[PDB]
Amino acid sequence: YKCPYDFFADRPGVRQCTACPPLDLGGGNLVEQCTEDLGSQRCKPCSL
Amino acid sequence: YKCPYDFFADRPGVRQCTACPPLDLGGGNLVEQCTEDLGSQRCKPCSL
Repeated sequence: YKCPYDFFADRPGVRQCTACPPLDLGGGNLVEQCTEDLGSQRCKPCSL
Repeated sequence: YKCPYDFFADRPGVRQCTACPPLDLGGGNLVEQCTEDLGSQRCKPCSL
């Protein structure tokens, strides 16, 4: 199955997509990360 | 004077600072841009 919208996977043979992790751009700042397309393997900061 | 907190200027001799422009990613979506310090000559996306 394609990974869901906010989930991603990198290793080819995998058993579960992992939720996108909040990117930390410094000290104590966490920006939520969300993928653009449905079946994706990388997380963008989902404010942009 | 230093440029205000969300304004910027790059040319040396300027009579007024210019507001940071929004960043265009596509159709009908604009990411507003802020400035990191007080007197600065470049704007970055205000989310990150």
